[PDB]
Amino acid sequence: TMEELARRVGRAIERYLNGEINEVELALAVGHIFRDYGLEELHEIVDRLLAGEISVLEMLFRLYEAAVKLGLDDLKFVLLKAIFKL
Amino acid sequence: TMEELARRVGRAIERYLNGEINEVELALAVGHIFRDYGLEELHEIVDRLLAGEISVLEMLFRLYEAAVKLGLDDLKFVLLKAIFKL
Amino acid sequence: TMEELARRVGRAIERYLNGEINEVELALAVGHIFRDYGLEELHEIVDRLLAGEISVLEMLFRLYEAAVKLGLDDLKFVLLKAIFKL
Ligand SMILES: [Zn+2]
Ligand SMILES: [Zn+2]
Ligand SMILES: [Zn+2]
Repeated sequence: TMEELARRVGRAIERYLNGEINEVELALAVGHIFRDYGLEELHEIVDRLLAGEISVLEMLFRLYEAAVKLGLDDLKFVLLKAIFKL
Repeated sequence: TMEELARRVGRAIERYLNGEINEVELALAVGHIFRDYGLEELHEIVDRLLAGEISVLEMLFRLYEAAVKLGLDDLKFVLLKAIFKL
Repeated sequence: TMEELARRVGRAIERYLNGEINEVELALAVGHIFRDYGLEELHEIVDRLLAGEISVLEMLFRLYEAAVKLGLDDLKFVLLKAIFKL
């Protein structure tokens, strides 16, 4: 469900923010999570992060905009809390 | 082939045990290997490891239980040896 | 487009050579890039790197041969520069 998606993305971002995983690990993990649920635009945003064209804050902003366009309410709160933590 | 799958999974786990790769790298690599061979339940178990809901030992235990119902004998030996190393 | 593919592969190899990512991260990233563009032989070569049967130089060599067979010209230049940087 979309609750487990939000929980997993929030957990991955939490491990990134505590220093347990680095930027490439975060990119790979979050892109895999997004691909496993069928959301490809978010996967493209994480692909842009993985390449290096954007940073974590930019990726979070574009992910929040895409979630707004997709109506993923549980993921919007996770992304906003992550944005304010950075 | 199933022997090559067992060889690659064993090599990845041996890399993790020595200290060459960490938990996230091992999760991503083993999930990729399992997805490349069409074993989806094993992929879900490695996904739970990547999320953070289980550890390496628990993942090995559930992987062995799932490989028992699949008839992957070489993978069973690989997982048993990896379990006893831990 | 094949220009974006070559750009991303060159960028990933450049991060590897600068030392900001390691061998497993490079393998995962380059395999993901190759799979996202529908090139499977390149993906198999990167998979062989991921397991540990070949190193980065050998992978770059076989990737160059595969790109010669596929007629991808920008990838050839990227791989040649990466080979000579090693
Ligand atoms: Zn991708
Ligand atoms: Zn998965
Ligand atoms: Zn693969």
